[PDB]
Amino acid sequence: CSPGIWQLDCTHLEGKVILVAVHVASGYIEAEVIPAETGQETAYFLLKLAGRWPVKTIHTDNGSNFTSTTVKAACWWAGIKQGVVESMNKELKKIIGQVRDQAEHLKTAVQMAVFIHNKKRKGYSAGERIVDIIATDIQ
Amino acid sequence: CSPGIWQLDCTHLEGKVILVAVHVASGYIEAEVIPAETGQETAYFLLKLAGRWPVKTIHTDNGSNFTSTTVKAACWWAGIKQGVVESMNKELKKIIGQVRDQAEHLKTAVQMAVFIHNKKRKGYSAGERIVDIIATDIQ
Ligand SMILES: Cc1nc2c(ccn2Cc2ccc(F)c(F)c2)c(-c2ccc3c(c2C)CCCO3)c1[C@H](OC(C)(C)C)C(=O)O
Ligand SMILES: Cc1nc2c(ccn2Cc2ccc(F)c(F)c2)c(-c2ccc3c(c2C)CCCO3)c1[C@H](OC(C)(C)C)C(=O)O
Repeated sequence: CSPGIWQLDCTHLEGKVILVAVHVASGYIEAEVIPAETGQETAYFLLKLAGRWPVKTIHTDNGSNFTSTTVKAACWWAGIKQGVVESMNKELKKIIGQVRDQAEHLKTAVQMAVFIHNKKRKGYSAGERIVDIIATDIQ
Repeated sequence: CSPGIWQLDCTHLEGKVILVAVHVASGYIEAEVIPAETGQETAYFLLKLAGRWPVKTIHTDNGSNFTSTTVKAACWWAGIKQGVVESMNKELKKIIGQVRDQAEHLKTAVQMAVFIHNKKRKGYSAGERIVDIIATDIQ
């Protein structure tokens, strides 16, 4: 849909938390392994994300994720308001499992899975589609 | 110059290390605050960066930064080889100083400075130029 929409959710693996951001229009992913599911971690992740892409609106499958004072502060400062996402998360979880034995740390496997996901042609890749969608929206 | 060239360097502030990546052709920046200047931190940062952008070659002002087994492993797996950068780092350091009192954590000020830097029109911004350069290179 719109090029400024991102969906953010956390998933749990090996007793750790993976924050996954999906650019809904392209299927492109950004992810980080965080110690715990806290408002401060979500707020910091949003500031990083908003500095890289033109983030207009955020969606989530857990609304209570965005109630903290810290998350509201990050969205205020950055000027952020509010099958694809389910499929992109499914694909990422599958890829982590496929590459997991190749690294010691879960965070390393997660970044290998993000790379594989973003570079896979579906014909363009999610990495190619996001830059095309954003560049076209500017011009 | 070429759209796949990035320059990576560390800078020191308040007893912490900031890893700064500059996309040479656009002036776009990605940065993270790391505990210490280690090969494992550089390797992990490179895996994240390479998953987001088409990273072909890496430059640095300190060649010894890339000698560790971990950095060479990240470049091998991701298929990475090897006034603008000086100006982009100068501007970032100036912006951190300007916004520093607005946040408790240096990492928060750093991400606010990256956002401000990438969104500032110079007429396009570094954030707009990187997506235009990469989208044009694909098509
Ligand atoms: C933790 C870690 N160590 C690594 C390496 C590579 C060498 N070493 C040293 C080493 C030496 C002897 C060993 F017996 C041993 F098991 C590992 C990667 C690493 C770095 C980059 C990378 C990959 C690996 C495995 C896999 C493909 C994608 O890119 C690691 C790695 O951790 C950091 C990325 C944090 C450095 C990991 O989680 O295994
Ligand atoms: C650590 C931190 N705490 C924050 C907040 C916001 C509210 N609080 C709670 C709070 C309550 C009462 C206070 F007296 C007090 F000082 C702070 C930001 C924060 C979050 C987002 C953000 C900004 C701030 C200050 C500045 C503009 C860009 O976006 C922080 C913040 O740390 C995290 C980003 C890790 C949450 C910080 O470093 O100050």
